[PDB]
Amino acid sequence: LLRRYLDYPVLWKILWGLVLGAVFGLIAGHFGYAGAVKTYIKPFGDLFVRLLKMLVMPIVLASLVVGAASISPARLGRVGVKIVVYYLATSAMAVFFGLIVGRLFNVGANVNLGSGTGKAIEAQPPSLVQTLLNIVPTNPFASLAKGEVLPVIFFAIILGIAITYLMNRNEERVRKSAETLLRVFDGLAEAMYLIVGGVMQYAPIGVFALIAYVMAEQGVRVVGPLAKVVGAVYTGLFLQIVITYFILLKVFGIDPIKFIRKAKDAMITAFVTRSSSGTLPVTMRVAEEEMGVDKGIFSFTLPLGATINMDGTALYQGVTVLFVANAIGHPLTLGQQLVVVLTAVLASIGTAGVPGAGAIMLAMVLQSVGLDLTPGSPVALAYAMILGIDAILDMGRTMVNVTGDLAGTVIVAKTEKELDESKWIS
Amino acid sequence: LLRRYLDYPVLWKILWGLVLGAVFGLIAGHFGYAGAVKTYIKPFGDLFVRLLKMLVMPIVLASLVVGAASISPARLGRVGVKIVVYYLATSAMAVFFGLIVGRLFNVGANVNLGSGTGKAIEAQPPSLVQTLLNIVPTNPFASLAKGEVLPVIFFAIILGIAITYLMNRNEERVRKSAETLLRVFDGLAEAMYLIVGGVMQYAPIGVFALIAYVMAEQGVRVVGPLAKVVGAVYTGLFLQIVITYFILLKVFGIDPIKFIRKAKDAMITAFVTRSSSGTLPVTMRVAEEEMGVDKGIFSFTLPLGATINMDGTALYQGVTVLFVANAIGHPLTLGQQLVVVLTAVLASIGTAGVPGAGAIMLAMVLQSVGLDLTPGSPVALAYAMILGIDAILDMGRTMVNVTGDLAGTVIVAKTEKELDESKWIS
Amino acid sequence: LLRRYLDYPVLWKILWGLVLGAVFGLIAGHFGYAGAVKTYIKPFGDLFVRLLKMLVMPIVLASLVVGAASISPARLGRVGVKIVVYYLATSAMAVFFGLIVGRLFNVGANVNLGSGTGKAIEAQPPSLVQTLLNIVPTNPFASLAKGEVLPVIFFAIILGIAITYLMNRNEERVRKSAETLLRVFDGLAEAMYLIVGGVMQYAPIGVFALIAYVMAEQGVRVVGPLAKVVGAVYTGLFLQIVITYFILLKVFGIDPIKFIRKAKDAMITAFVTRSSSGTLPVTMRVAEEEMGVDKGIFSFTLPLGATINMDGTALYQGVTVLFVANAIGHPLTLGQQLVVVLTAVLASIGTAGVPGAGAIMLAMVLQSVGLDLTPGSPVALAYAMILGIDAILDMGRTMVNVTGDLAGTVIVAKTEKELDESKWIS
Ligand SMILES: N[C@@H](CC(=O)O)C(=O)O
Ligand SMILES: N[C@@H](CC(=O)O)C(=O)O
Ligand SMILES: N[C@@H](CC(=O)O)C(=O)O
Repeated sequence: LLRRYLDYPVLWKILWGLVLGAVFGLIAGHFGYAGAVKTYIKPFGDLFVRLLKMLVMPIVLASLVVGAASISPARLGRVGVKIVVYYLATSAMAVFFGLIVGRLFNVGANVNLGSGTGKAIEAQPPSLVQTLLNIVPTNPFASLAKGEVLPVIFFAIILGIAITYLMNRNEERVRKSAETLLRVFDGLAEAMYLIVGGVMQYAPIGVFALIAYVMAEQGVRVVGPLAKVVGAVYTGLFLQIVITYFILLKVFGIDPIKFIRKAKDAMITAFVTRSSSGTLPVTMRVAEEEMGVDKGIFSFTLPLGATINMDGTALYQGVTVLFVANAIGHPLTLGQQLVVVLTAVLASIGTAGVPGAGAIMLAMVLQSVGLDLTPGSPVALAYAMILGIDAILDMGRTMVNVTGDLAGTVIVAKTEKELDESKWIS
Repeated sequence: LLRRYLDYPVLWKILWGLVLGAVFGLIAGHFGYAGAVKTYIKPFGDLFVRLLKMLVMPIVLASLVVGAASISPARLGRVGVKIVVYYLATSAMAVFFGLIVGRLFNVGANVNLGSGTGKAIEAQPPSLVQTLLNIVPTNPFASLAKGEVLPVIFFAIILGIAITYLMNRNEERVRKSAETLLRVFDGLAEAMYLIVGGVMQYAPIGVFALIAYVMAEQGVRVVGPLAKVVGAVYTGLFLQIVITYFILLKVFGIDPIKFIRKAKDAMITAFVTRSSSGTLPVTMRVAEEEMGVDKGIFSFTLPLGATINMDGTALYQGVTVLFVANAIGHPLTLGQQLVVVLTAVLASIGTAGVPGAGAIMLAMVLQSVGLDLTPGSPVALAYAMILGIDAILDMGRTMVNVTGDLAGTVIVAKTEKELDESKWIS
Repeated sequence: LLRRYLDYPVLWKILWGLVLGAVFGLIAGHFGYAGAVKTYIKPFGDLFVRLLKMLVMPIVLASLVVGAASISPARLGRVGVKIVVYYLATSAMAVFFGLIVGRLFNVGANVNLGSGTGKAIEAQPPSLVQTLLNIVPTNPFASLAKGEVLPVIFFAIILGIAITYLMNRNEERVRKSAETLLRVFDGLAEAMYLIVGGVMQYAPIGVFALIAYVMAEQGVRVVGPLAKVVGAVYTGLFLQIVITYFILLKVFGIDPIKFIRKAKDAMITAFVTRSSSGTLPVTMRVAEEEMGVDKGIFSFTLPLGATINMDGTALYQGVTVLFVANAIGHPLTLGQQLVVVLTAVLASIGTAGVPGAGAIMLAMVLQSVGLDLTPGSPVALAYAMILGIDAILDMGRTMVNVTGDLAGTVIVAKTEKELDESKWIS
């Protein structure tokens, strides 16, 4: 029905598309025409993923500039520290919980890939200082072109601070220019939120392609030892939520039951669309209208958290590294655990908020702890067997990412007295 | 003389330079000093081409944004469909006319390059779905840097739609920011039109370099079987015009004689400067002041048409592919004809409006239908033989491109009743 | 202490850090802690260098636009000619002075690298016309991303001219758009000046880390034949200043003593921070508040001069080429001198204003005059010992670059009557 497709609620409609995609993938696996749906329908999902990749650099740049320029630098610094310490602490806690649930379920135990006794002693080159110096961009236009996210974030936040210093100057010729630049970037961020609204109204037909192709191709590829991985990552994410976010929220004052009951309208959308930087309008309109946090707190943290605060992806990498280490016969140790918790943070933070980017950055952590990536080694086979259920793991780790984003912004607000205390009373 | 060069009319001057360049190239070929003019004068033409390549990406981005944001989304959609269907239909018709004139003039009859009976069976991998999914940019700043055009066009048109949806919003801090971003891109597009006016003022001394070097270097290279090529491409372009544009215009109501009579002041400039995206000010100032269409049409269609709607380049590729195939001993068939008509459209649409870009993109269509591109095969020899008179073919296909752009915008206006009917009556 | 560090004067602090860096580098070389300071402290200097590279493309683009858009093209043309002629003349004079001081000190005479009698005859391929046609960018966004400066300069200056032509228009729809674009770029350039002024608050610890690492690593590497090079480059720079800038300034009317006295507050900062494009706020404020030149000059000539006018770097290259030629047995002659003076100008102009870039662009002048750059030739050893002491030469050539910039803008003002004749009396 023309014009009626758009009229269904983008939340329920996209969930309806996701719950139909599984049925259609199963009926295709019954027909056994996986090639037909890989050639016909899969391009829809790939176009949707390209659409959601188009809106990761401009949004992060413009929105970070606007957020960091709409705050007084004192309040901006306070919120920045109180949000960055939280992001790093919860990222490390998520990686540790991932390692815990890995040791508990013993993922990848009887795959028998059997890597030879060759190059195995080199295990810990953590290049901390270099991957931290790579934050400041050498040339911001380059770091925008090539696609690096964290350098663009740093440059945007320093430009925002510069602008918020400029609008207090004395020359009326230099105030009305910073004002105009800030209004330019604000118009850009708002146009990008409208574009994401459009892409999200399109997203049901894209999810019905992505998940249907994933099913029809892996309709029988979820029976082997990958069952333990997919039942370990979800248990790790649930434990992450109910043991970290609950503790934090309940300690700081907000009731976590209400937190989930209010955030579900964005948790579900992030779950279905499996993309952090593609659900910023929904999470911001559920932080403002429902969670009740003023513009100063949720116009900077949530634009930031949706690109660096990645707890789900961090736990996914933490369990997957241990899986691939257990598959070829090298279980990690205490030192390897304390180096992988250090490198998974810096490998998930630098990840863009686009689908399928949690497996790409898995290279920068497999190459980190000893392992190689050449297609000749069995680690290539394990990497492919992970990239298989990449989709079913992303569709949960993105939800946990967005939930952690909302928990962090709500906690930073509760530590700034700017909450909408009326909502949490009834 | 000082300050007199500029005051001379840019239309007559750009033709005076082209009519002097032929004579000077011929006298140089007489003197046999083609090396002297290739080392001394050619840098002028190369500077001119570099300028006209500088003025292709900013213009397309800014002007597409402004055109797509200065129109209501309903009228924008109507005109967009009515212009895209036209562009595709006329591109396919131009490619078919090129194939016809090729099959009747028998281009590439006896060159005797003699390709072996080797790799020839792989002849039709048309990657339609992938080259159509390559429209949505993965990272628009990247697609701006690397030089891709069609992704920038898509991103600019979606940003224009977002902006024209913003200026109707109620939050006053958003309307006044969308207005500021739109005026930024409008100032950019207008500065670019002024820069193109300056480049056109410079263009006579650049044409007297380009065409003079081409003459002095190919003063005798227009005698062999390339005579049939240059006499088939011009006949194909003339047939294209007088059989497609005449039919369309006379059916829709406008008299085509008057169309050419009013458009010649841009047809000639396109013919000489051999660059679509370098004559946008001239074609827009001949569509507004003379053709008589309001901004809603010549501010979007002509900025779009002069970058994707390329009938001359499409016909040139359609005849050149058949030439190359007939030269080494493999004349195309009905299926190869129906695959080359499909791939020439997508190989000319993605071409930038800069000189000498109709031979560059000839790779994406020679590599498409069977042929290879390695310098070891005779296909490299045929490719160089074409790139020889590439200039004399471009100087016509650009004119046909711009004429088709004007015909299309006039027709889309004639369906929208936006014509200035006063110019027609007399 | 806390916040007292910032309030400490930036010039005296940036000098005190550099004076303490030598002492700490020497006390480290005493303990033999070169590795410790290379692993711990050096990242601070590398972060400072990356910060000063972040602010070289946006500053040059925005500031060149706002400089060449606030000047009427009538005055802008005169100023541009009078400034580019000066820049090229003093660049060639600096290269000649470098060659003179080289021939009188005989740098690199007893290193005994001893390059064999192999490839030596190819010595003068000066590609003047091509490296001059490389000024106009092929795609300005590409020239911004990849990092080429001069194309960005040309594009920014032509956009500035287009904007200052648009502002004098009739349609109120385009005048406002041009003014808004101009104020956007003005806000951007001013935000960048604020960002730089922030970096210079952090610059003392960075220029302490840099010089401390350089000391502790080359604390004994300044005893060999590199002493003659480090004592020839400084004598060349002093000769440059006192024999070109003094004579020009005294000819045109200003007293050079007063010029040095009023410019030392930026000469010292450039000497320390060893970066031209990183001291634009200081040099512009000392040209305005102390030198006394209106926004017609010090807003365009200085943003250009501090990016293209590099006399110190040119003399550094002119002496280093002769050094590496005398080292491996190939002393230059009159023709080699008159080609190296031609190519060092175009190798210094294309050098970005970031630390350690003269050493990089030294490749584009060694490859020009005969020499190669493969790691197999002895040039991989000679070139290595020059780059070894890059700091103690760059920290002087940057000072001379900025001093020449100030001399040039002051002379262009004194030839335009805009000079503040009040400061030069007492
Ligand atoms: N879904 C992840 C990205 C990915 O794993 O592809 C995110 O939150 O950005
Ligand atoms: N002149 C063609 C391009 C080319 O063939 O170089 C155009 O219309 O854009
Ligand atoms: N010192 C030079 C740059 C360099 O050679 O590193 C300048 O002032 O721009």
